[PDB]
Amino acid sequence: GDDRELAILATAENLLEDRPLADISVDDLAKGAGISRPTFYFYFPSKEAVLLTLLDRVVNQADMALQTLAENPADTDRENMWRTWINVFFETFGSHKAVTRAGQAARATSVEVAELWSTFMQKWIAYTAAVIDAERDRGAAPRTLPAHELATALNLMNERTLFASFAGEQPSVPEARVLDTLVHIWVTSIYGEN
Amino acid sequence: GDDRELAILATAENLLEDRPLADISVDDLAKGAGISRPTFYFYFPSKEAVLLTLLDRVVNQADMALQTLAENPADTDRENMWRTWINVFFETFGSHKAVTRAGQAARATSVEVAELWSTFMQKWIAYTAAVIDAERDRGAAPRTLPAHELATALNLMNERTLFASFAGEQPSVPEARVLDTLVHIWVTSIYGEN
Repeated sequence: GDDRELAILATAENLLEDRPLADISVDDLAKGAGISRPTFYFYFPSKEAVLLTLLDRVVNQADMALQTLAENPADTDRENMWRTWINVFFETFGSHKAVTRAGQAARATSVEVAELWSTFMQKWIAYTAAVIDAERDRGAAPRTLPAHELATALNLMNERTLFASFAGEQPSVPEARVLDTLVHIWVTSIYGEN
Repeated sequence: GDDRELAILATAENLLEDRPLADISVDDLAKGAGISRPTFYFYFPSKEAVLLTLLDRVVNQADMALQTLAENPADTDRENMWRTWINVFFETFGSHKAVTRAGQAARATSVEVAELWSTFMQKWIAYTAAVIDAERDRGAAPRTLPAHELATALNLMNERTLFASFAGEQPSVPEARVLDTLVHIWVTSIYGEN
């Protein structure tokens, strides 16, 4: 069973590179996976449910990598620490642009997609705030904005900026400049006096 | 003619407070405006076209206010200058939350909405970069990131952060804290050494 599910998921990710989910049919997905339409419906209720699963897989991948990072002793310098951290988002989502793009669009129409994304964001925002607090506690960063509010805006910047870059949106930061850009804003706003 | 158009537009904005565009019908819009369905279709081809016009009106309102600001002699202090500037976006879009929310959703499905927003963003990003350049030229700010790339990320942060706040998204910065948050990030990233 898991093999057919995997093939449906691989097909959907391949087709999402070429067109939106609205222009991909259940027949398209079934054909690509080498199954019939009713066999498709045994594994997934809808093509939307397929996207939800793909998004869950990509988000889980980012989460697992961020968890490994958090578990290693911190950084080398503070700037490099944050670069390595933001890089996990850049590489994970940038390696699944089609799913990322589709998932972002789906948040507006799907409560499940919206909740999946919200849970992920809340977790890594809370982590970011805890890190900022610890930096302040050790005298490495000044006590400026409430850490959770600062953490929220910075992560939301990362979300919008990375996703615009991946998609080549007009306007966007070039993908090759996006890491340096975000890192600068993080380091200045976290460690800068104000 | 302009009166009936105005009434259609007022109705659409009122109904968008309560439900998405997908749950508002042409009959809903016609009834609210005191017109028939075919009279509606004389003024607008679709309910989507109604949203496009509403979004155009709100965006133009922000643009006109930003143009007035740009035309006045600059600031008092640098932080206050940026606060007053970002405030135009906060007040203009925050005074039309329903249309803002609907328009953001529509970017994914409408090339016209996507182009309207892109033109606006490109203009005020270019303006922001020009201001950063001038600050550097006068020795008020250090030459760090390329000004246009920095300007792009900061404006994209503002977009995502304001719109999440307006909508009470989880996660979001509280609406009452959003200005202070964005201003801090702008001032530190623009004027901070790095």
